[PDB]
Amino acid sequence: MKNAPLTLNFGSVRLPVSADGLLHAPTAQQQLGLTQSWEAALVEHGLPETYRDFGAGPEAAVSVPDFVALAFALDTPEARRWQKRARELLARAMQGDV
Amino acid sequence: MKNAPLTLNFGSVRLPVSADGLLHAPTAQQQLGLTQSWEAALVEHGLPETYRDFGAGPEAAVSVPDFVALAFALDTPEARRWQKRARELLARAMQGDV
Repeated sequence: MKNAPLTLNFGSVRLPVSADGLLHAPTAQQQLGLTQSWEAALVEHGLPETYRDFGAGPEAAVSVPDFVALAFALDTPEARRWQKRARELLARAMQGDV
Repeated sequence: MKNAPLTLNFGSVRLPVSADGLLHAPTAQQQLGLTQSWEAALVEHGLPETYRDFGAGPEAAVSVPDFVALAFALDTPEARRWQKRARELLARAMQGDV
C-alpha cells in the first residue's frame, strides 16, 4: 500500500484513489491530523462506512466532498493547512484563476 | 457606480474592481451580508482603510484576500455561500480541477 496504483497528485501530496474516485481513508487521516480510529471519526462526523480496493484489497474509503467537510470540521494544524488551501483557491478563482 | 468600468465577473456575480485588483467594498458588503458600517467592519476585523477610484472617484476598497478572510470571519447566510464556494473549489482542485 506504499506504491498505490492510482493517486490523486495534488501538491507534493499524493493520496491513493479508488477507480470511482474515493480517497484512502488512512492517508486521509494522516493529511487531516487525526489519530482517533476511523470508526470513531465516522461516528463523530456523520460519515458513511465505505471501503474500496486501493490495490491491497478493501480498506476504509472517504469521498472527496467528505474529506473536505472534515477538514472544515477539524481544528488540527493539518486540517488548517487544508482549509487555508480552500481559501487560497477561492481567492485565485476570483482573481481570474491566475 | 452601477455601470462599473472594470468588473471581476465571477458567477452571475459582478464585483467592481480597481486597476490594481481591489474590490469595491460597498459591493463586498452586499455579497457578504453586512449591514454594519464599513468603518465598523474595518475596526472589528483588523482590515486596512483603503480607497480606490472605481469610476466614481475614490470609494472604500477591500483586497480579495481580505474579502475572503472576512467571508470566513462572518456567519451570515451570504458569507456562507462564499465559504461553501471555497469548499467546492477545494473539492474540484482535488478531483483534477474537473
